[PDB]
Amino acid sequence: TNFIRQIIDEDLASGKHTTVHTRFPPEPNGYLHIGHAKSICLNFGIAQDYKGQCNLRFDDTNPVKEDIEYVESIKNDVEWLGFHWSGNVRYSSDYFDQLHAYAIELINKGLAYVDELTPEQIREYRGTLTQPGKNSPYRDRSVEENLALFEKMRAGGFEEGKACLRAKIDMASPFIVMRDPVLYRIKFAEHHQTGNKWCIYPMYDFTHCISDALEGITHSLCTLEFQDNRRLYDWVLDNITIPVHPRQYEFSRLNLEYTVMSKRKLNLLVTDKHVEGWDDPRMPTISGLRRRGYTAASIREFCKRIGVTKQDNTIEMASLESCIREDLNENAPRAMAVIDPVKLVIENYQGEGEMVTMPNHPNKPEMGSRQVPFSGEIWIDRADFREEANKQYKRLVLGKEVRLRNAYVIKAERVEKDAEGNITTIFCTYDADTLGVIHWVSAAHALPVEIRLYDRLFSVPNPGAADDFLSVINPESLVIKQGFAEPSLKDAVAGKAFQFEREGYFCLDSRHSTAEKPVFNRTVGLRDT
RNA sequence: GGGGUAUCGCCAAGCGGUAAGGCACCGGAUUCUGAUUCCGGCAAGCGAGGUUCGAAUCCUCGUACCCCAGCCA
Ligand SMILES: NC(=O)CC[C@H](N)C(=O)NS(=O)(=O)OC[C@H]1O[C@@H](n2cnc3c(N)ncnc32)[C@H](O)[C@@H]1O
Repeated sequence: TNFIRQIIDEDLASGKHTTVHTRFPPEPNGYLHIGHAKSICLNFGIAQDYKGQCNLRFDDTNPVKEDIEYVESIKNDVEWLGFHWSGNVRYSSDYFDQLHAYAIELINKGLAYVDELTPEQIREYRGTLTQPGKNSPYRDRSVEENLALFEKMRAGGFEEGKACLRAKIDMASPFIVMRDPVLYRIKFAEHHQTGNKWCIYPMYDFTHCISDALEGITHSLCTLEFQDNRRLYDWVLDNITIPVHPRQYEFSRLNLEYTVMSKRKLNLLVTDKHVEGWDDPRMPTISGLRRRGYTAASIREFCKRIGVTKQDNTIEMASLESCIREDLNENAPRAMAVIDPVKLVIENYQGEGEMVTMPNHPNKPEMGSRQVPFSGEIWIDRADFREEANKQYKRLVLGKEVRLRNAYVIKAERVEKDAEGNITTIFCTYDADTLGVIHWVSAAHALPVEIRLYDRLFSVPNPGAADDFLSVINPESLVIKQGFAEPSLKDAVAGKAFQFEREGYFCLDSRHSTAEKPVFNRTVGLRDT
């Protein structure tokens, strides 16, 4: 429950509404991100929980900012998250003729006029946060003139910026949005849905309430920046001949630490090429989170966990991570991979290897077991061998043994180095029937793999607030390693994620991995303390 | 000027009745993943008054922060 669901209850009880009808209206000017997922779970979850409906509407009022690429993706991510919208997908542009007819009703009613103040002029006349605005000299034209002037605008008779339709409200309002807001402006730009049938486009404030009203939205849910705009939303509906009046409720938008959640900044990372694309695994987009290895289910739990309030907030990465870990910890099958490999030779082992039975999920036998090859020339992670160590360092020491994962207890008794004194091979001896701990990979049956270790995109908790957010990008957000995975991973499918024991949850990077060079994405590492 | 928000490190309940839950964090028990699971601990309600038997929940005075001067959304 949240303040909005409590409002909905009250409405239902009082009898103000018998059903609920919400909507998610993203402008198609970028890809969806985790914040949108908060708005999606909210609007679609509420709908289904109350057995109501929720529309997907593309608020496409600004042609020069949108693209058909984005609409195809948005539907995609909405469905991927697990939600279904009511009826066909809606577009604000589906109401372009209705909006126009309404502008004419306002004009006829005397509440709108065609203003000819330049774009700089309008701002000069607008007033300030503490100084009232002033009426334009064109404010008092006749209904007849406004009707003709507006049509002139519609027919392409005016150059861009040369005219616009404004609402005749109150230029001294303490609410800046009520100081004769613009309803329509001239843009000779082709629209992704209506082509070039229109040269004048409606503004958000005029478009949003009418679309909602027409669709029968019972609760228009949006973020806090639109708190001031509500006054205009109610004005527009109070002043046109329309049968319903959806009510608006605002909540705080999600902010996630170490990341930027704004289409404009996410666009820049994409445009300047500082990430592979909108779907780069380090991106906070739904597609990036997906490519990274997140489950639509873990994102929904995330939204369920963070809540819906009016308090501004900034969630920590730890919280999101807890969600995906909680999912993959139970569902992911274990496997063996080595990110940094140092050769280890068990001179005590004779033969060309053998096979060892390995569990697919330690704490869950039902997931089955697999047969993995063992031998005397394996691979281990460098961090596992230390010539020296305290009572706590549990791995391999140059005068001690350790349990090779799902296999034998071995004991390092020598080592060998190269020029820089870097070790190249560790010589050990194994025990007969020996079946800390360490994962491994037999060098003979080792699938060469490209591992991708991701990290926070930015090096500061609040990159948005930085002077130039791009200069604070983390140079280690991605660190590509060549390692070795046990041969079973040979059949990894870009879709499932396995747990690389003692390392993290990886998923076949569904973007670069060829049949020859598999590329794996590290979704999230394990909790390490 | 106006609109909003002020609870534990981060979120977030409680809506006059005597402070939930999650994440983080500090311990302990398990464990062939220093993981998991597992129990145990953890603070708190902007200041100042004011009504009340009693408020985090009501009221006033402040204070702090956030949003609004796109022919963006
Ligand atoms: N009255 C409204 O809802 C305004 C819709 C407007 N077209 C819009 O803001 N376009 S948008 O594409 O930028 O966003 C669409 C909706 O996504 C949600 N949203 C966007 N960013 C969000 C964030 N960081 N946290 C939570 N919710 C967020 C809002 O409901 C937004 O309206």
